[PDB]
Amino acid sequence: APSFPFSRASGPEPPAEFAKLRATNPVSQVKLFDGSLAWLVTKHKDVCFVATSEKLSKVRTRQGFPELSASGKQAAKAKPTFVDMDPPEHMHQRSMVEPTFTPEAVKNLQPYIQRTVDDLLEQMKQKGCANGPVDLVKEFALPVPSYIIYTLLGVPFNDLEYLTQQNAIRTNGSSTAREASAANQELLDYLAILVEQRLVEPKDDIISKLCTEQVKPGNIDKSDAVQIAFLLLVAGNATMVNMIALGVATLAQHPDQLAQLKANPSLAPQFVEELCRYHTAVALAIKRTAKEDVMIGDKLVRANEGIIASNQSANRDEEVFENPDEFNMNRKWPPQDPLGFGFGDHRCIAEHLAKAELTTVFSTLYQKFPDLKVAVPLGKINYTPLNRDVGIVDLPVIF
Ligand code: HEM
Repeated sequence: APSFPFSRASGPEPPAEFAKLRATNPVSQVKLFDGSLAWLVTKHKDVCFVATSEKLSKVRTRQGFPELSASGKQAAKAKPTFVDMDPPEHMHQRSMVEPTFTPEAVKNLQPYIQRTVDDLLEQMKQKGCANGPVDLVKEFALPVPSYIIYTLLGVPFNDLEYLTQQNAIRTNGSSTAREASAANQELLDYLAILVEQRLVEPKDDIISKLCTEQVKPGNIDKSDAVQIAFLLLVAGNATMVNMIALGVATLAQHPDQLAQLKANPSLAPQFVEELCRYHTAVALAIKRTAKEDVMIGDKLVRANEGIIASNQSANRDEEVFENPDEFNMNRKWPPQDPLGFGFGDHRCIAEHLAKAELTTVFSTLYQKFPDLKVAVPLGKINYTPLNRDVGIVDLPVIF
C-alpha cells in the first residue's frame, strides 16, 4: 500500500497515481502517516456514492477516521462544527448560517461582489507597474475573497487589511509553526470580540444573526458562534485565493482561450466551471469511516475502516469527462456534476458564492487590464509545495 496523500506530478498537475488507479484498481488501500490503512476511491460514480452513503460517517472521534497528518489528529479533539457532523446535527447547525449563501442571496450579492473586485482592480491601476511587476496574489487574489467573507461576517472596513494579512500568515508556507498558530489564535480572539459586540448591538452581518437567532435563545453559546464564524472564514479563503491565481495562470497557458474570454466575458461562467473541475484545489475533504460494512465496486469496506474519496480524480474520470486532462472552457458537459465543491449533504456551503466571486473576477479582470501578463516564464511560476493541494504562492504580473 503506497503512502497517502500523494504528491502532485508537477506544479499545475494532479498526482500521477490517480489515472493508473482509475484504470486498474479504482478502489484500493493506501497507507496513512501513522501506518493505518484507508480506502482510496478514485472513480466519479464511487466518489458520489461515498459522499452520500448514510452508512458512512464524518465524525472524527470514530476509530478508523482517515486523518492525513499529525496536526489533523490533534484538531480532531476539539468540539466539532457542522463540517465534521452527521445528520441530524449537521443540518441543525449548518442551516444556522445557510441564508447568506443560497443561490438567491448570492444573486442579490452580485453588485457588492462586483464593486469589491472593481475597487481592488482600480487600486492596482492607480498604483501601476511602471517600476516592475506587482504580485497579483497580494494585490488582488488575496484581498477579493478575504474582504468579501470578512465583510459578510461583520468585520468593519478599517480592519480588513490587517485581518486579511493575519489570515494569510495562517496558511503561508513561509510561516513558522508558531507564527501560524499566533495568527490563528489571534483571529479567534478578534471574532470573540465581535460576538460580544454584536450580542449587545446587532448589525446586518452573519455574526449578528448567530448572536440574535442562536446565542441569545440559548441554542448555542458564544464560543460556538466564534467557531462557526471561524469555520466560514478559514474553510475556503486560501482556496479562493489559489483558484483566482490558478485561473490567471491557466489562461496564460492557453492563449486562445484567454483570447476567447477577452473577446467575450460572457464565457466567464463556463470558464469557472472548467477551472473548478480541472484544478480541484480541495481534494482531501471527502473522508469517511464506515459505520458498518459497505460494498464499493469489487471491494468490501468493513465497519470502522476509513475512506478517502478523491473528487480530484473523479473530475479527471474519463468515463464521465471526455479528454479529462484537457482544459477546455468550451467543454461539452455531461449530466454528471463535476465535484470541485464536493457532493451530497456536505457539499460546499459557499459553492454559489465561490462561483460568483470567480465569475466576477474572470468577467472583469481582462476588461480592466486587457494586456495583463504574468511577468515571469509560466514554467517558473511559484506553486504551492507538491505534497499540498494545488495553488500558487505569488504571481508577478504587468498590465
Ligand atoms: C473556489 C473555492 C472553494 C472550493 C473549490 C471549495 C470546495 C469545497 C469542498 C470540496 C468541500 C467539501 C464538500 C463535501 O464534503 O462534499 C467544501 C466544504 C465547505 N466549504 Fe467550500 N470551497 C470553496 C470556497 C468556500 C468559501 C468561500 C467558504 C466560506 C464562505 C467555504 C466554506 C466551506 C464549508 C463551511 C464547508 C463544509 C460544509 C459541510 O461540511 O457541510 N468554501 N468546500
